Amino acid sequence: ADTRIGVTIYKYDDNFMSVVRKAIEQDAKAAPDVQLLMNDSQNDQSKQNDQIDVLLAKGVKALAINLVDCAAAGTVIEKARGQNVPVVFFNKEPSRKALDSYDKAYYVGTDSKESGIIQGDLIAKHWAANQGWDLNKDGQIQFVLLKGEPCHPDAEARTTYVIKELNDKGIKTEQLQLDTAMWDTAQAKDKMDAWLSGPNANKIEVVIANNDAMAMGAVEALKAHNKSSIPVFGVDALPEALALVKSGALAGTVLNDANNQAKATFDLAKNLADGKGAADGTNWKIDNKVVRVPYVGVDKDNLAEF
Ligand SMILES: OC[C@H]1O[C@@H](O)[C@H](O)[C@@H](O)[C@@H]1O
Ligand SMILES: [Ca+2]
Repeated sequence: ADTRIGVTIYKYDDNFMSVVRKAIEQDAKAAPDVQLLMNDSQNDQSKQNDQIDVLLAKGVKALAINLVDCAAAGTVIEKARGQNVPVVFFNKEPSRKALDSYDKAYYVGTDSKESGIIQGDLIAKHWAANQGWDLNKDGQIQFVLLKGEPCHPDAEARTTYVIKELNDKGIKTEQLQLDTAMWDTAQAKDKMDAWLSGPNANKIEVVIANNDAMAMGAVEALKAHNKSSIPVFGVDALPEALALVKSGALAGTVLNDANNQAKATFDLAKNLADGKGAADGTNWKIDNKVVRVPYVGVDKDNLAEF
């Protein structure tokens, strides 16, 4: 009797997707006529592909798919199409072409560039309020940047737009180091430690991370080098990160609204499973099959709101 919805999470121990997956499990458990079949793809698209085959064998009436491979939507769509099963992609955004190739494909996520713009504005505000951060007193921000996984739309947009926004405001920037840490805390700690062991160590004025997990790794490397005075900025507003905004270990972040992305994903998947319009009975705004949930800047000054 219960409507089965298959869900794949690209990697369960991704800090942000852990918040999302626990929220969507809660949403489903609050709803009686639904059974969620949850899968950890263990950061391997081949594993996810096999999981989708199994979910289809089990007759799920909708799929909610958080891709491993940024470009794998077409592969997933062709599996789903064979059984007329709708697919709500979430958090890793397929191409416009992929979404348009299947009348039952949808996406729930964010306007990726917005998070870069907000982060840049946040840095600009704090830079202006903390001119002691300009260690070499040249009027430019000497920064290092910890990038997410290449090709992930959030990594690409946050990396491009944080710097564009600063520069557009009239703040010149100098990139001292930039590398991916693949969204991961331990990789970011190791990378930041390398940078703090290299010739630019002393010159680094601001650490910019594409997410909070990498920001937290940087914070722990700075602590080990007795350089916690160097500001670090993140994205996601993870609970662990907000505690660092409060303690002063993290200068700022940006809410990536996991609870509403989870709810929208669930709501659309359940409507589609039921053969209804994707947004029926909800306030979600679907624009060409996409729901985007706003980001919100967070620092000590507005922390009491969160
Ligand atoms: O796809 C996973 C990534 O999604 C991004 O939107 C989040 O900001 C990251 O923390 C996360 O690692
Ligand atoms: Ca400077």
